[PDB]
Formats: sequence, C-alpha cells, structure tokens
Amino acid sequence: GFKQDIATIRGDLRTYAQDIFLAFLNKYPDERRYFKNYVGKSDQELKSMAKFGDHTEKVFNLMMEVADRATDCVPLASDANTLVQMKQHSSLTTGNFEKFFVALVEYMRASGQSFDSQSWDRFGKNLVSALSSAGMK
Ligand code: HEM
Ligand SMILES: Oc1ccc(Br)cc1
Repeated sequence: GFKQDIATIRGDLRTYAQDIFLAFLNKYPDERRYFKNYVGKSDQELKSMAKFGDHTEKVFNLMMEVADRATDCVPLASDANTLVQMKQHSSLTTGNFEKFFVALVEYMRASGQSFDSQSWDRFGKNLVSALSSAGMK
C-alpha cells in the first residue's frame, strides 16, 4: 500500500527521485523552463551536476515526509503551506503540481512494481486541494 510505497521510494530515494523527475520533464517538456540550469542538458549531463542529484533528492525527501504525515492520503495543511510559501515555488500554480502527480502516477503504473497508484493519484489530488486553500493560484 501507500505506506510501503513510501518505504520503497525512501530505500532508493535518489534513484526514484531522478527517474520520476525526468519522467515529469519528459511528459511535460515545457516545465523544464523553471529549471534554467537543466535546459539543454542530456540526462547523463544532469546526473554529473551536483545540484541535480541534490535537489531531486531533497524534493522527494520532502514529498515522502508530507506523504508519511498524511492520514488516508490527506496531507496536513501546514505541509501544503510550506510548499506554497517556498520562494522557489513563487511563480507556480496548482497546474504545475497536477502535472507532476500525473507523471508520478504514470511512472508508477508503467514500472512493473506493485505501487499503490490509485493512492498516489488521490494524494496528489488532495495535495492540490490543499495548495489552493493555502493560497496557490
Ligand atoms: C509535491 C511536490 C514538490 C515538492 C515536495 C517540492 C519540493 C522542493 C524542495 C524541497 C526544493 C528545494 C530543493 C533544494 O534547494 O535543494 C524545491 C525547489 C524547487 N522546486 Fe519544488 N517541489 C515540488 C514540486 C515542484 C514543481 C511541480 C515544480 C515546477 C514545475 C517545482 C519547482 C521548483 C524549483 C524551480 C525549485 C528551485 C530550483 C531548484 O531547486 O532546482 N517544484 N522544491
Ligand atoms: O531541482 C529540482 C528538481 C525537481 C523538482 Br520537482 C524541483 C527542483
């Protein structure tokens, strides 16, 4: 289930974080514009950049902590507010997050592992709800 999936992802955080982030950019290539240092670089070049691995991992660490603090896939409003108030997210809208979760769930369904994809979809939907309540446009 969802709790085991958090354990699976955490066990190999950096690899899942890179693979899912690249799945997101590959599905929605226009989103790369938010990451000006990743524009024009192959996946192997990205992997050679310290900040690529560091910041994928940090994104997914925070995502796992928000997931683990949720009850039945309903995140804390305080966690949604963290995400809204981060200066790094100041020009995003909930659609950016929706696309991220669509890509994440698609990756899970294509992986051939027994992720609880329906729960990640629902968690994403509930997180998007919470981001808009916390003021994201
Ligand atoms: C629930 C999903 C997300 C979580 C948990 C999250 C978390 C984070 C965290 C922890 C950082 C800081 C990383 C660091 O400084 O090392 C970060 C930075 C950033 N995030 Fe998010 N983020 C999420 C979704 C998104 C989405 C959808 C976008 C844009 C499409 C985005 C764009 C950015 C950008 C541009 C930065 C700063 C650039 C960078 O660190 O490379 N984030 N995010
Ligand atoms: O550097 C970053 C990698 C992945 C997301 Br999503 C945000 C920032």
